[PDB]
Amino acid sequence: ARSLLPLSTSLDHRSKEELHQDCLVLATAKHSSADVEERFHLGLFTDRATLYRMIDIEGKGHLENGHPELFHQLMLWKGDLKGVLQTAAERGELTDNLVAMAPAAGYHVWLWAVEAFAKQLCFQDQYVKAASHLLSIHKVYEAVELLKSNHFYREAIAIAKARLRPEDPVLKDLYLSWGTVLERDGHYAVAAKCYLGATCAYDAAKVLAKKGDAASLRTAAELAAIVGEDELSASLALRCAQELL
Amino acid sequence: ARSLLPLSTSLDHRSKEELHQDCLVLATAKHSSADVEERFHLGLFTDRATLYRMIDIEGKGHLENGHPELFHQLMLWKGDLKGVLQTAAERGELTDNLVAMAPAAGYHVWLWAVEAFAKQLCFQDQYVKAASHLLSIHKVYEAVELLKSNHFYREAIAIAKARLRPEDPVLKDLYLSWGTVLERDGHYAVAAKCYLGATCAYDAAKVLAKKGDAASLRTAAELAAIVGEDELSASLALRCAQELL
Ligand SMILES: [K+]
Repeated sequence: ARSLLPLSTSLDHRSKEELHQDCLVLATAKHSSADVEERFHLGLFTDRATLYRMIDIEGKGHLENGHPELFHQLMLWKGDLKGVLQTAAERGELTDNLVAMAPAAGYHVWLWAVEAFAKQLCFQDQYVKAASHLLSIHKVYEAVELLKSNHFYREAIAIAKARLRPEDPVLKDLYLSWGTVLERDGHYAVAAKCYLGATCAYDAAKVLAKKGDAASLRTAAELAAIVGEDELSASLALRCAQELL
Repeated sequence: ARSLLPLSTSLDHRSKEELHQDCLVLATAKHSSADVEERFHLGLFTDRATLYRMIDIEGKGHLENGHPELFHQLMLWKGDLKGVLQTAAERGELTDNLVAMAPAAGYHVWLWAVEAFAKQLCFQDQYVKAASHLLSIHKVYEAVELLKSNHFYREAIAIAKARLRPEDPVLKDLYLSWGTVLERDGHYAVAAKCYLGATCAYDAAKVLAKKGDAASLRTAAELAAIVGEDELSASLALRCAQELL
């Protein structure tokens, strides 16, 4: 895998003349500074404050190399996990890997990181993944609403039907809202399945009939009969016959 | 962004003769068996049991196609993710995404998932990433020892120096261990840097003198002088003059 300390490693692989200079500077420093500042790679052998200087230089290098994930992975070593998550979020660089580490700072920090990751995924055109993350933090209704408002009706219903009681109004509204849109666009057969899902079978027969063809009228008539809307069934059946003349 | 329910989506986009049969089967099923079983795509519109059958089928399709991350989301939707985490650990198929969602099953399930994930990452020879996840559950000594025992001395030292007190014996052993290996391999100048890190300047001078050339003997003598080991410095400085004859 890729090294998290490439600049300092490269500095440590220089000529013996540079290594000899390093030993002297290092011996001087450990024996109770501009030399040390120049030779930042000595942070590995000096003190924590010079180590952190070295790490910050390597982190800057990872950003200038288009590798923000290594920057964040490296800053985790220094310990400010919340600070790492804050700047990762501000930069739109949250990842599953960083969210997976968020519970080290407490449940509350993970909650915030999951929600921030979900916002970021919406901006990255990954609504379904974002909804799944909202589910992980028990925000079932928010996940459903996110998918509904972005026209992922299929997935919203699946989640809603999996987690809510069958009679929950949110579930019924998903069926109706999807059916409505389908009807407007002319997908009458699919809209009818939707209204059936919402336990509005009368409207389901009607919408199938809006197509106007004989096949749709027949099935609409037979649908009404199954449900006990015999009067509607008779009228649709008569319309079916009229279309075949 | 692959769709999570492609098989049932395809079934829902067949000929409208097929969708008309869908409507009749669906109307019958909600107004209350073989058609119910055959047309599993109706699970989105029927009841939870049929929905779960449908989701299981879709997940099976994801696993065979090589998209287990889509199967993981479907299982989440089901709410058995916690069971699916146990199966992933047994098979060593955990992912960053699964750990990021694990706290949904409880804080200690995440703790267990991180430990299983780090164990898996070691088998996949991703030792530095494994150490990062051990840090996330505050197992610093374990992370440092893992890196050391797999010869990631540089990373081991950086993490230990960042998290442990300067006088922690673990940090000293790291320098001495790395220096020991470097010396055995003939990298005397690097080993001397490690011995300086462990506050063993006397041994640093000596090891740097093992190279034998005038430059190494010289810098070693100057190193002993900087530390106040002037007796050693004189000995090495005169060995340097003998070499320059
Ligand atoms: K909890």
